[PDB]
Amino acid sequence: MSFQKIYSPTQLANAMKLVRQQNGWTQSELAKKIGIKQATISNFENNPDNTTLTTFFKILQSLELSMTLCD
Amino acid sequence: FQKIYSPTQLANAMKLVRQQNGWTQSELAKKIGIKQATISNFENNPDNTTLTTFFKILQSLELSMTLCD
Amino acid sequence: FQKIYSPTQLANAMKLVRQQNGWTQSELAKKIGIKQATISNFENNPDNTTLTTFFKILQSLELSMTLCD
Amino acid sequence: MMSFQKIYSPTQLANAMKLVRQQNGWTQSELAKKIGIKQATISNFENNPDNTTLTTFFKILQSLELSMTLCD
DNA sequence: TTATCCGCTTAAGGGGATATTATAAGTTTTATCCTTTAGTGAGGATAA
DNA sequence: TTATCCTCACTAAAGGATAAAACTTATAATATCCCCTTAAGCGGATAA
Repeated sequence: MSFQKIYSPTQLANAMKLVRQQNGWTQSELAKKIGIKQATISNFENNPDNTTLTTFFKILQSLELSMTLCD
Repeated sequence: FQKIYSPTQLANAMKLVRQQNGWTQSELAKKIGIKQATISNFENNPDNTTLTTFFKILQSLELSMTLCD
Repeated sequence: FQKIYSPTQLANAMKLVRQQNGWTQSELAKKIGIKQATISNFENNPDNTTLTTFFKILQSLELSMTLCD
Repeated sequence: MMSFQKIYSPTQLANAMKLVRQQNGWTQSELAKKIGIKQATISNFENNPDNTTLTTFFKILQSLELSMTLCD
């Protein structure tokens, strides 16, 4: 499937936006599906540096994926 | 490592590892030049922590975060 | 009943009790399972007697011992 | 908050004193030194009082600065 | 579809450093072990 | 009735020390705290 190492929010957001794109999902439907505003999703994607982890583990849900750490 | 689904557990994993390596909050708060009271609030109240500090902390422990299903 | 401060004063004391109550050392002994002789030493020579026995014959004269300041 | 019931066993009496000893902040060693006996003896008293001798009992009762009486 | 935008309530991060704790030591306070002698205390029992 | 002896298995207590456990400091380490400046995210929602 697809795993690479992410080391930064500007690197990590890239991949997530790619996932949503690929499954052809629109921001408007992830937001009205997890309970956050469309804006939230857009600000996240273009402004990853300062977003709350609740949002980040909340979007993974939307994208139907999870995460693990590794050395 | 197992799978992480919420900020809280995400902080336990990184905590659990910080202890295993016998590292202290102070010796790792200077390796990334960050506030000692930040690594603290992080482990206890990670829910609203910035993703920048998160990654500065992650690389502090010499590991790397990864997406999956 | 005044305060006692020696194994002797403590013995004369309890004996005077056994005496006034028509009891004998040979009978007091039966009821609490101790050698009649043992009671004879308790009164005549209490210094090396044993607290157990001490509270065996005590509870035998159906009495108790409370501390005092 | 300050009063004593009636002691019926050799343990009850033993622990009753171990309590007065501590409530006064006295170590088994200074009491022992006072009355010329070993601390090793004060020790076995609060622990294994069944076989202890009255001599010792009144020796500690005294140093602890107490006395006793008989009850009905 | 999505990057943008005023108002408005709630909070992390960089500063600077301290209440607050969980650990190492550091010793007190107790409990135990050795050897010997001596006296219970239980069996059984008998003077006076 | 009660004080005493005789044999025996058992241990207090005292002399001489010391393991093992309870409380006290050291002292590093994790959580808190005040103040500023700053961005988040929800609301209703609109330009591109």
